[PDB]
Amino acid sequence: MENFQKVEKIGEGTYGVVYKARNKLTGEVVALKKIVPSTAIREISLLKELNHPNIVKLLDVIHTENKLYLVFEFLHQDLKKFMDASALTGIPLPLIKSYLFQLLQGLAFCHSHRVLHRDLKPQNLLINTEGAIKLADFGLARAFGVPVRTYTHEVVTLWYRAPEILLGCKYYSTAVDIWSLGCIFAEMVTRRALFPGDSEIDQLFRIFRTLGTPDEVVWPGVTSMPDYKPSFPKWARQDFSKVVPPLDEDGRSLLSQMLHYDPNKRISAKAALAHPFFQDVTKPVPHLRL
Ligand SMILES: Cc1nc(C)c(-c2ccnc(Nc3ccc(C(F)(F)F)cc3)n2)s1
Repeated sequence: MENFQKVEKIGEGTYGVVYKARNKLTGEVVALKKIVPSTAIREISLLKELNHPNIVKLLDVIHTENKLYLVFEFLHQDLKKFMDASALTGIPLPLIKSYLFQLLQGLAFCHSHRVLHRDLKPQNLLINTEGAIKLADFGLARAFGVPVRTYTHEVVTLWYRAPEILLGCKYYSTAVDIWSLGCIFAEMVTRRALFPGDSEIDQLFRIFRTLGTPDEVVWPGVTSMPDYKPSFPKWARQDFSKVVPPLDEDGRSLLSQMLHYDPNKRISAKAALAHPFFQDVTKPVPHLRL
């Protein structure tokens, strides 16, 4: 670990704090994540081989005196920040479509290898000036865990949590990542969080008010779910046209499929790549201020 020279507190994730570091030898710039059971070690170590242009490369893993340091390739900005920096004008559709396409690409890769992110969010998507967007902290949720809180003396964000997780499902699948990406997608379009809940019940109810209270009709087995309460208010489904304006019909169609209540009905990353919405997909360059 004495091989790096901390440069600045780049972040403060749920696993631990993140610093920008300079490998004293190669001089390469990396993102140093200081965070353990051997199980985790095998887990976060298998990730070292999961490489993809849209996945933030996990350079190395340093476990010294029960201190877990994760070294990732460095990117100068996350989407949350770019999104805030594009607040007045918003991100150009072409760029939105390119980012989702690449993210769907990263997801398809991870999912084909049976790896889930489990906690996608704007702060976990990093961009470079090349017009590239990558998934950060991938597979780090299973490798460890994810409580309502943490040591960072901070609050978790459930804004992007799929309903099956909120309803008590313990064996959720890759479909939770698609739900999360759907929320981010809607957020890139509206420049406003889709379901900014402040508690699990508020989170679930904001979803309910927009997509309608799920029942056995649209979600077979939903009432069997652990945290399902026959007493949930019965909300009507609000037309999607009112959810993500002014996204066009192709996008609203893709989004609605990424937000299906039934995980099994929810569109897969691989299948989303063949959606008409990306028929005219390109790769524009963003304008970043570093
Ligand atoms: C949480 C994170 N986990 C990883 C692996 C992260 C990472 C890896 C490489 N680069 C970056 N860059 C970055 C750049 C700017 C910001 C901020 F805070 F200004 F928005 C936040 C993050 N972050 S952030």
